Amino acid sequence: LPLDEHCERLPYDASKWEFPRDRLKLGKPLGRGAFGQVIEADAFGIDKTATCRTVAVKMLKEGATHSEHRALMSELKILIHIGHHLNVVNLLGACTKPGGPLMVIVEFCKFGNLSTYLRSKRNEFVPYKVAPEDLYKDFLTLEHLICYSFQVAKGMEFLASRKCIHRDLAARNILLSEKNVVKICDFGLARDIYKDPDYVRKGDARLPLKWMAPETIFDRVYTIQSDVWSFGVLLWEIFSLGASPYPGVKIDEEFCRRLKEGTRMRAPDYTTPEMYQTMLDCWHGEPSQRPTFSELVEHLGNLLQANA
Ligand SMILES: COc1cc(Oc2ncnc3cc(OC)c(OC)cc23)ccc1CC(=O)Nc1cnn(C(C)C)c1
Repeated sequence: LPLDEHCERLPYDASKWEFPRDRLKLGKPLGRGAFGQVIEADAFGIDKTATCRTVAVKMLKEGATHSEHRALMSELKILIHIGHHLNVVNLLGACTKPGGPLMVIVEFCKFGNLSTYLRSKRNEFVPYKVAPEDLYKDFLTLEHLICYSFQVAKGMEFLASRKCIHRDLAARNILLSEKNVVKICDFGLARDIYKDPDYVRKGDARLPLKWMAPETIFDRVYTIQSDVWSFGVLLWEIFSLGASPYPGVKIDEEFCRRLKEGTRMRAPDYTTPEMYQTMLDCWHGEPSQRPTFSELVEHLGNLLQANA
């Protein structure tokens, strides 16, 4: 019973969210996308009185039509409804007044998307830091990876509590901020899905096939439990340190049939046995038999305390 299916009836409280365009200094593009783009900006006093703050701004670009403008307004309304959590990109304000573009402003996440980050830090990884050598080196450890996994499950549990589902959960839609904080986001229109190899043609649409549950590919069913399936794929990207899923597999009709029958990915190179078992559990063929995000939160939190 998803709330994000009927956004047009959600409210936009201008008196709280509206940010004056003259207090926003636009900077360099962080994207670009197809019909949308994300831009780095400096917002004056958006969340603390008279304080400059770097922010990320989503807006449309040349090629967008009034239908993308309606879609970005629905996105702003769903961000307001969802609200704030440490592990979700938090909405700071918006510019919706006539005479300028619609702009959605969110907190800036310094290190960008998790997929690119883990791939760039693949060489700087040690399962456990051993004293004294590694003590002053900023290496990625098994603890960090379990911690990112835990934070994404916490953010997903929060989203599910708001009666929302993601539909495109993947490491490319996770951002990394300071103090090892990860935030779920959705680039949407600001990602060029027509240039991106993670999106495969399926009818008239470009879909993230490698992250979709069998009931999504075959029956077009999207639920919180299909997001659990994508979470399992996200765990594989994390413990492969940013590798692309199903390596060497041609993403065609045969791949979908093999998946539907119970064929799964082998363990990634940096996983622990229990993290691989968590992946298999997220990839149960029956959606009801997959763990919930609340169960994943408890399990990953226990694993984090056991890894210490
Ligand atoms: C302005 O809005 C966005 C900005 C984004 O990009 C970035 N945001 C922050 N910092 C960044 C730093 C970067 O490099 C340093 C960056 O390099 C490419 C992109 C950055 C990504 C997505 C959105 C909109 C969005 O998440 N909408 C949405 C709808 N539903 N939900 C639910 C909660 C899942 C989320």
